[PDB]
Amino acid sequence: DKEFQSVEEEMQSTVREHRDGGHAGGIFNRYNILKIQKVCNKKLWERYTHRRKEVSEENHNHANERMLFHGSPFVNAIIHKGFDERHAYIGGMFGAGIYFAENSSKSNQYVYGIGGGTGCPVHKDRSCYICHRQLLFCRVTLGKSFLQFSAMKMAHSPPGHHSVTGRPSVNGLALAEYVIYRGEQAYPEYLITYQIMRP
Ligand SMILES: O=C(Nc1cccc2cccnc12)c1ccc(N2C(=O)[C@@H]3[C@@H]4CC[C@@H](C4)[C@@H]3C2=O)cc1
Ligand SMILES: NC(=O)c1cccc(N)c1
Ligand SMILES: [Zn+2]
Repeated sequence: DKEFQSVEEEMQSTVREHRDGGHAGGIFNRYNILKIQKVCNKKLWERYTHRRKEVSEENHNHANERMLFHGSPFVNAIIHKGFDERHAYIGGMFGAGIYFAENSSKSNQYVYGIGGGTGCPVHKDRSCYICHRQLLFCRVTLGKSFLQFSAMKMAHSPPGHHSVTGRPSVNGLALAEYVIYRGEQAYPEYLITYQIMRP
């Protein structure tokens, strides 16, 4: 209702002009949101709130919770089994983590894989406007977030930290990206079924 409209507003307002020229996610300025489904998985929520509490206690009664986008070819697995760092790619910009973004267009670059992979399954198009894509709008506990400006391949959060904020840099990092090294620090709150729209 008002809950889904703010999700739809956040999905549209956070689109950016990508330094890849739309190569990975596609050519678009806006989406066509088809459905917003609220994921209600109590076992995943219990895991999330438990870790959230531990984190708050190690960061001045502050979880540093953010509402962030996640784009991955594994969204249906995530909605059932939750985020899992055991599946995290080791050679990512910030290492073996679960990457999230404030800009839905960044998460959109990863729905079919790193640099959009091949593209959509049935047409093999990264800029496909026909096939329906899926993004997750997640509750993310960042806790004590470590600000890293360059590439740093780490396996776990830096000592005393609960995440990594990959802040924007000239040579080279276009937009912010939030990385957790523990799956229990994010809850797949909303499942956005959408299509990127041709300008
Ligand atoms: O929890 C995740 N997967 C799964 C969760 C439950 C079950 C699963 C079963 C099978 C496979 N996966 C599963 C998950 C972890 C890490 C990443 N991940 C990456 O592999 C890299 C590239 C892709 C997005 C950006 C760049 C980054 C990232 O966030 C995506 C998803
Ligand atoms: N997979 C994603 O949604 C994502 C978010 C931020 C940064 C990166 N690299 C990926
Ligand atoms: Zn397609």
